[PDB]
Amino acid sequence: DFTPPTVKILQSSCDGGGHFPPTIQLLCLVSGYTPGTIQITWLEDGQVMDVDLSTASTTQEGELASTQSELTLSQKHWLSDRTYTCQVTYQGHTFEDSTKKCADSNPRGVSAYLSRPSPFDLFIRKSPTITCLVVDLAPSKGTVQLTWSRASGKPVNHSTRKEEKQRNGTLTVTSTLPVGTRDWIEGETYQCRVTHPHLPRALMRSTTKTSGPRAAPEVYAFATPEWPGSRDKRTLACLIQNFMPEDISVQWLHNEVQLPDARHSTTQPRKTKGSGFFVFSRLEVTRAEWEQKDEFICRAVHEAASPSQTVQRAVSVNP
Amino acid sequence: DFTPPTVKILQSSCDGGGHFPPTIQLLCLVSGYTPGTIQITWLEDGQVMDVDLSTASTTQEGELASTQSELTLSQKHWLSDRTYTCQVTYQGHTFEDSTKKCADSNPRGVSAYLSRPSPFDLFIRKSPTITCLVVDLAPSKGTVQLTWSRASGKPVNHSTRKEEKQRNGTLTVTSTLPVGTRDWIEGETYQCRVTHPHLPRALMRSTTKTSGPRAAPEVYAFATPEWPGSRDKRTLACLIQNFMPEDISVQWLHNEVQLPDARHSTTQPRKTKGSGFFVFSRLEVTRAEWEQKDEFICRAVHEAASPSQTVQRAVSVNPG
Ligand SMILES: *[C@@H]1O[C@H](CO)[C@@H](O[C@@H]2O[C@H](CO)[C@@H](O[C@@H]3O[C@H](CO[C@H]4O[C@H](CO[C@@H]5O[C@H](CO)[C@@H](O)[C@H](O)[C@@H]5O)[C@@H](O)[C@H](O[C@H]5O[C@H](CO)[C@@H](O)[C@H](O)[C@@H]5O)[C@@H]4O)[C@@H](O)[C@H](O[C@H]4O[C@H](CO)[C@@H](O)[C@H](O)[C@@H]4O)[C@@H]3O)[C@H](O)[C@H]2NC(C)=O)[C@H](O)[C@H]1NC(C)=O
Ligand SMILES: *[C@@H]1O[C@H](CO)[C@@H](O[C@@H]2O[C@H](CO)[C@@H](O[C@@H]3O[C@H](CO[C@H]4O[C@H](CO[C@H]5O[C@H](CO)[C@@H](O)[C@H](O)[C@@H]5O)[C@@H](O)[C@H](O[C@H]5O[C@H](CO)[C@@H](O)[C@H](O)[C@@H]5O)[C@@H]4O)[C@@H](O)[C@H](O[C@H]4O[C@H](CO)[C@@H](O)[C@H](O)[C@@H]4O)[C@@H]3O)[C@H](O)[C@H]2NC(C)=O)[C@H](O)[C@H]1NC(C)=O
Repeated sequence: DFTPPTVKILQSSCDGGGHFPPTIQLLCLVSGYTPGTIQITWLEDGQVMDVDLSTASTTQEGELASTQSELTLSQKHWLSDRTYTCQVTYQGHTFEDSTKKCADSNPRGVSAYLSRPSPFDLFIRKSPTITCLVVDLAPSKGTVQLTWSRASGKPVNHSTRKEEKQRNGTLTVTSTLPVGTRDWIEGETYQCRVTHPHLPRALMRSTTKTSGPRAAPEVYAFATPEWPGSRDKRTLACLIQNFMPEDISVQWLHNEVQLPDARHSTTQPRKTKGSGFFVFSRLEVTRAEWEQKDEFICRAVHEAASPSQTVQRAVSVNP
Repeated sequence: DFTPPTVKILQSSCDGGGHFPPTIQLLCLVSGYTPGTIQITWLEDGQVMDVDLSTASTTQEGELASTQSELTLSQKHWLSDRTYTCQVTYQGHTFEDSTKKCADSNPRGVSAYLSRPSPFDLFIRKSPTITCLVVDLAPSKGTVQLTWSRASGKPVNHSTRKEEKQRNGTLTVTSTLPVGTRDWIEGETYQCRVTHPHLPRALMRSTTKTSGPRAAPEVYAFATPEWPGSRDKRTLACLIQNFMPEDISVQWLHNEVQLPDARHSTTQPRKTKGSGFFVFSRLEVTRAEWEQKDEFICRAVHEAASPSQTVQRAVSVNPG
């Protein structure tokens, strides 16, 4: 029934063109907590700021109370990389949160990408995985460090790096940390921190399960009519659509045996003209295969599908 | 008196280290708006986003109303620099506010791209042009000199130029040049050359008819079945494959109208299995549309298609 105070900071957003506002407001929120003596103080690089600079108010609703504090900063100050801490003292105890201008996302043309677990792995193979790919940089001296960490601080299995210099003259490091199935589904957060000796500071990407509403995919499989010239081959295509989140896995099975991934392609999830995503899968098939057993199954693994997180539709070439 | 609403968008703050949260929450605050119904709407790049990913809250306590709507995004999504908008509707005209990832400290440099005649312009309109686009230009001081030329040395037509200031303060200069069909078709190579005092050495991009083998595209138009979940709209799909080279234009024709590009979602050419390239197109049609004329044709334009660089298939949502 007791609800400790929780601290979080919101900030003025950027221009529709990513431009900073003349002034930056930092709104500190201490939402839904068991009413009690509370105080909110702001720190700029570890020091207490003038009371005249932040306006604080608290209100209650029912069994819990909520309070907020707004601080205005000169754009010049916000851009100087000074750190600002919202310090809350609830019932004599201290709760804190900090922020500073967001660092460059693409330092020196460089890019970083951390991805979530594919649905097949998470549900079918039951061996979840997250891959951290860092690209768009040039070879220097010192090596590149990719460490994995969990928000919960809880340990993390042993990852695996594997860079591979590219043609355009850049390097591409890629590590793949394995995650705890349960761990991931519970909403854990896995961050991928990378310190490049050539690059200024540390670049960091964080990943966790989607939160939005779920919606199972609709699966429709079609077989191309015979096309003049190519009589022993046929193409299968299935549209899997109107599903959420966008994360999905597509597999094809023939003769109760699932075929190898290289046997077909699948587009990237793209939104529908309404709610949800759609994907197209294509399987080039052969006469030997359909005269074998004339049924091919387009299977989709999505977290919203039930009972076993999968939905499928079979198709046959002949009528 | 009657107090006019005001939209403001706050966002998740970064780490104490300047790192982003595993997910970014955007909070839209339309405050002061005098009590009364109101419709908040989010837009991801102009596209209206289904309200299945939002939440309206309101407390017109004391007097004037104040409602807020929050939208959440994954780090990736946010990092893709997609621009988000929050639309309020009150007394007719809608009010709004937009936001995007803040521009990194050091802004990039100029990059030039040279497109190629689209199969459509080349074979349907028979009026092909190649475009030269210079992006991320530092305006104010100086101006970019973009000049065309042919490898044959022959004369080039007059091109038209366009200069557009982007919301991120960068500049875009678009020179688009009419080219001869016979000339393009026969291998003429065109070069675009960019210059500017705030530019080290001159830039140069060239373009010429794609080389290699040719293969005519195959076209298949399908229709998803009618079911209780989609009864006043239907999803059409089309698969165009095994064509070479990659260049191809895809449209959906209906009732003698060439639907807007925006109407459909068409993928970019991927290698089949060496057999050539393939593309997938998906179009959502409405009852009104098929009741006007129950026939939608998927057309692909490709140089290798006989006899008029065109191949097409029609599909119907209803038993004729
Ligand atoms: C400030 O804000 C600026 C925007 O407001 C932003 O500028 C953007 O910069 C980037 C790079 O810096 C630019 O990206 C490049 O865009 C090129 C042009 O794309 C468009 O034209 C293409 C060519 O024209 C077609 O030609 C074919 C035949 O060849 C015809 O069939 C067709 O009809 C056209 O004539 C075209 O292919 C593109 O099509 C896309 O859009 C249509 C829309 O419906 C869609 O249907 C298609 O499926 C497709 O998505 C465009 O119309 C492009 O050629 C470049 O491609 C290179 O780079 C990309 C990287 O994404 C890579 O994938 C490619 O393989 C290739 O190497 C590239 O995408 C962008 O155009 C600029 N936007 C502008 C000027 O409006 C600034 O960057 C920003 N500043 C910052 C960083 O803060
Ligand atoms: C110089 O050359 C290098 C050569 O590598 C080149 O590097 C590429 O750089 C681009 C960016 O410019 C990279 O593209 C980005 O890739 C991001 C991640 O994509 C990869 O991972 C996807 C997920 O699978 C991974 O993770 C799971 C989970 O752990 C794991 O199970 C998997 O094993 C795997 O590790 C994967 O889907 C994706 O594969 C693509 O291609 C296949 C082709 O078969 C296709 O089927 C897939 O659907 C997919 O398209 C890939 O392996 C990605 O998140 C990121 O997203 C942004 O860009 C896209 C553009 O399409 C936007 O749509 C989106 O909104 C985001 O903004 C982006 O796609 C690319 O991956 C690098 N290449 C490498 C090494 O993979 C440099 O660009 C060159 N430099 C110069 C000169 O410019």
